[PDB]
Amino acid sequence: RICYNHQSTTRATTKSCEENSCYKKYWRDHRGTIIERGCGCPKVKPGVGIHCCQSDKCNY
Repeated sequence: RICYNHQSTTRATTKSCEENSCYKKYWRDHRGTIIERGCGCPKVKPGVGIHCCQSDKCNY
């Protein structure tokens, strides 16, 4: 699988992973949202939002 692995406000990077799934984590606190991404589809803890998706470079 090929997937995005840049967080918020960082140069667009991709990695490869073995997983079939890939994800975007997202949360916000101050005057901007912290988005982070990776491969697979793990469960996260409340307040910290998520979405996972099942196709290469979906997780922008």
